[PDB]
Amino acid sequence: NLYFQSMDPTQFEERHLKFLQQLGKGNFGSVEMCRYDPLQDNTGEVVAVKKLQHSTEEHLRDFEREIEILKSLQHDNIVKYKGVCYSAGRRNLKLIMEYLPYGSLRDYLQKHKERIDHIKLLQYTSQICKGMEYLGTKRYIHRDLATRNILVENENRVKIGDFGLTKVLPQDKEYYKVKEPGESPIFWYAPESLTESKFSVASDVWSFGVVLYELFTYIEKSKSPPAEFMRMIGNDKQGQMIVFHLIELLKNNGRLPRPDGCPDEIYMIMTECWNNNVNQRPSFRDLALRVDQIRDNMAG
Ligand SMILES: C1=C/COCc2cc(ccc2OCCN2CCCC2)Nc2nccc(n2)-c2cccc(c2)COC/1
Repeated sequence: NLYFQSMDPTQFEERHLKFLQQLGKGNFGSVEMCRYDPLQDNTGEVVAVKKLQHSTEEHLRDFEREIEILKSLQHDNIVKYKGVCYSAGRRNLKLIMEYLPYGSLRDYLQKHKERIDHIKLLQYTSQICKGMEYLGTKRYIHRDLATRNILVENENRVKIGDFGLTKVLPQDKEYYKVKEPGESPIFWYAPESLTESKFSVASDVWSFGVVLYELFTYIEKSKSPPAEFMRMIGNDKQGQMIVFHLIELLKNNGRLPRPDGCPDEIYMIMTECWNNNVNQRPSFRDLALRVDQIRDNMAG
């Protein structure tokens, strides 16, 4: 009550945060490119700024928790927290991050196939696994691992980018049971997430298997996880019927296909991630090591 939580409201002052570009709007809210130019000389660092789309009390509270999560993370493969801007005369909240120029990995794979080969895909895979190892040391569950939430700094570096659904494990449990679900990315969910709302490191590993599938489909039209699962369940189905059939499909070993051109050994990693037995899924540490050994065993 007495001494309010530490925060630096002078680090990013709204009057010096200059708009450069709207980058995207979505479930995550809205993200812009800005320049922070305190010496009003048309210079300063370029930053990414996350804002809410609908500024309800619940969303602001969720946003505060998301900011605290990101601030607590420092890793080469996690987007870098810089600070907060308390704009509207310190009656609003905006998240300030480093700016990563190539956007989401989902878009990058579609827009920049000219500079992507299997070596790069394996490098991105490795980096995502290492980011996720680090999250696990904090007992954070990402819950939304998907190429749309991974950001691209350059041809050699990706970072896990959005933490809007991330949960902190209870002290005594290895899973978080989400008891207020919003919009759910069901085609990335593990079966126990679909059927019991249970999220864990192992359910992030399931989602990572889907990420790995995404990478090797090169975000080809008709090959996205939603498109493939809908083709398998029946494109005609609507509403809850989709979820019912997805669960039944996954519970009896229905899986996304091997992407065209995907090596069998990479598909084997996917299918090991997609184990209905939670305890039998590999760890992110297992996965980083295996992928880097595959990379390292190539000639050169
Ligand atoms: C990305 C979603 C769409 O790409 C936006 C996008 C994003 C970036 C660069 C280009 C770009 O779209 C360049 C192409 N845009 C498409 C429409 C106009 C520009 N860079 C960036 N850098 C740091 C943090 C975030 N985004 C960030 C942090 C939290 C949440 C998000 C981003 C939103 O989810 C991840």
